[PDB]
Amino acid sequence: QSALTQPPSASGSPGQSVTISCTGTSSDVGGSDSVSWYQQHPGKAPKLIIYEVSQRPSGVPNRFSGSKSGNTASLTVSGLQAEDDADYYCSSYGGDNNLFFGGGTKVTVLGQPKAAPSVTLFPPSSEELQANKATLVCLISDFYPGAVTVAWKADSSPVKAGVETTTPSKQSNNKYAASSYLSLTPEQWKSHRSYSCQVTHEGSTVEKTVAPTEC
Amino acid sequence: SALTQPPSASGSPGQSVTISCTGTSSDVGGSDSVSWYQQHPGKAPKLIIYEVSQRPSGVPNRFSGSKSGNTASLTVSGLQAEDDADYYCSSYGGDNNLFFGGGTKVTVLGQPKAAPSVTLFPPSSEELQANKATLVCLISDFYPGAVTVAWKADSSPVKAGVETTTPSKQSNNKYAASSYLSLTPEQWKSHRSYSCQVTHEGSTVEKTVAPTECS
Ligand SMILES: C[C@H](CNNc1ccc(S(N)(=O)=O)cc1[N+](=O)[O-])c1ccccc1
Repeated sequence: QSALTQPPSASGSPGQSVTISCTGTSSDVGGSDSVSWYQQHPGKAPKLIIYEVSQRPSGVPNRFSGSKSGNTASLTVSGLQAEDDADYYCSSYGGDNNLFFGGGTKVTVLGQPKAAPSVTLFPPSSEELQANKATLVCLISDFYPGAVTVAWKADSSPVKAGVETTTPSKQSNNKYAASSYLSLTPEQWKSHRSYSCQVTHEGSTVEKTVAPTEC
Repeated sequence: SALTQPPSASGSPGQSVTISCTGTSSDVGGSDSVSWYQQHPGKAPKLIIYEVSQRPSGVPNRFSGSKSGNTASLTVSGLQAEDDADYYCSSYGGDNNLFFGGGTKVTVLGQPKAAPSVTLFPPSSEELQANKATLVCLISDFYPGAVTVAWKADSSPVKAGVETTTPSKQSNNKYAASSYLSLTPEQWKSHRSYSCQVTHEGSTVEKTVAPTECS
């Protein structure tokens, strides 16, 4: 139950280098050339970025480089990009079929670019209307940082009920996505002239409006 | 994933769960080099099985590993709260290369199971007139909070332009997420349909939409 030692955190702006260290003992990190490094985005499977102390697998940029000096392994990430913001784990085989893991280093990429959300409002789908439902979805994507507020309107009035908004999650483009959904009945949908989704990000507001279709 | 694991497995306190890890004759079926790792999310993983069946010091005998042909299995018997985690399998191959499974989210049920409500929205008029044909597949009201989403163009898997949000717990204590497929109007208009397949607790639901003559 013995952890390799890693600093809990480390940070750099885009284009900077960060080095993170992985301290063992002579019977693990010092005792052989079996040091691995893993990159993991929160809620994602890890990726192997270094094995055998220094070797990069296919598809890992030469920006990632691994080294070892006595009982300490080091990973250097040069030319920091948004995608490098993640948890980094080291591991070493020891004696006795043991695999040791470090506690993980959270690498923060400081000063990532602010981005306003792309907002798309979807009226109810023909299929859910046939199933006596008229849920609307407001898709909020491509935003940074990962905090928004949503209000809905029925015609010009605030909608106080039937609103859910998902916790924004970081997507493959390193920007946040969330959905807000309004669970209306077909009657509520058809009785109003429009519904609107208002999205606030960094004190800037985007509203979209949909209306019962004429098709 | 190079090795195939089920995305999810579940049971209540005291139940058993068996999770599979399938490869080829040249990795899983080729030698006794299957390892299992347990990760509590945002914490260091832990080796819990090596050489198919071997438990590291201080891993309890609730955990057993076996292998038949090209499929290894981890059994966790008498599930306790702390067994709630992601489980990864690995196997060496021919080049003494190391192969990884996709990971299995094992939930110890803290509430009743609930199948997702899935709604597939075709492109809105506003986004179409702005030369985007993003589809959104809304997935709500599910427990456990683990889901996998595949998209089809006609009957062909599509990988590019798929984004799925990390399931978040909503006000009714159940999970919600959305997958969005960022099509171009040409992609959308030139195919007979697109489908969203949602897998939860080993059961899959499909929704299909096709272009219309009016939005
Ligand atoms: C020891 C494991 C590592 N697992 N590795 C792994 C798992 C899944 C995938 S896959 N098939 O692409 O989904 C790929 C890999 N990989 O190494 O490339 C661990 C380390 C750190 C934190 C958590 C877990």
